[PDB]
Amino acid sequence: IVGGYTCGANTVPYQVSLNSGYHFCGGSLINSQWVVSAAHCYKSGIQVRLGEDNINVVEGNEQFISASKSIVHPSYNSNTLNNDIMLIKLKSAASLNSRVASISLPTSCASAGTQCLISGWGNTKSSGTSYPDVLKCLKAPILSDSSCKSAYPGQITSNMFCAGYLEGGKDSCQGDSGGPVVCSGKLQGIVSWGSGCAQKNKPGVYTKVCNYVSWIKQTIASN
Ligand SMILES: N=C(N)c1cccc(C[C@H](NS(=O)(=O)c2ccc3ccccc3c2)C(=O)N2CCCC[C@@H]2C(=O)O)c1
Ligand SMILES: [Ca+2]
Repeated sequence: IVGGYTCGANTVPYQVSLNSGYHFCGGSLINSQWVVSAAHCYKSGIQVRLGEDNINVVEGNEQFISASKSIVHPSYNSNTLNNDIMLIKLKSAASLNSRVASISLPTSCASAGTQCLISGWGNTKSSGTSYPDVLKCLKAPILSDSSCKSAYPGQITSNMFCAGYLEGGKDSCQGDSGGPVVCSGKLQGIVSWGSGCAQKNKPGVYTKVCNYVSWIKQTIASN
């Protein structure tokens, strides 16, 4: 997260870190046994880490659970990043408490102007590299479809939405991928992609979760 603030230990209880010997992507806990992330984060041998703050130190509120099955969206296109969503099932259910809680799926799509909370352990520099060990947070409004499409000519599909600042300086970044974009207390987006990080006129592009609610519910109910 570029230009954000330190969330504070366990203040984003639904945030998960996907670990494969190291953190490589974020994710959101939607229920005691299912996590939602970005399809471009797909990898085998994923361990889901819940209750995380400092990912390099065992602080006492963690739950390390291996994934038993990963399901990348049937229509995921790696070249365009269209349908960049993936479901991961935990081998065992997580113990939900105040510090580890699931985030609700939206019942409707959030509108432009809505303020959202974006979080992750990704790079904090727009130019250069510095990965934080504690979770970073960023408040950012959903941008209109017009500004989004104008910022990225011919790359925005009906399953993506821009959120951030056209001025730059504040944005998600490499390592935040798969992470949550919560608006109105529901999961509205998933950190997907962007041109660079915190660049002017190049806001972050997120997977529009409301379009996938049926797919999610159906898959969870039969797997
Ligand atoms: N600006 C943002 N809000 C943002 C959000 C998430 C990730 C990134 C970093 C990166 N932005 S980038 O400018 O480095 C970039 C963008 C598109 C690309 C397409 C093909 C190959 C490399 C690409 C690199 C990126 O979009 N991706 C997602 C898809 C794969 C590679 C890389 C990642 O590991 O997360 C930026
Ligand atoms: Ca830890």
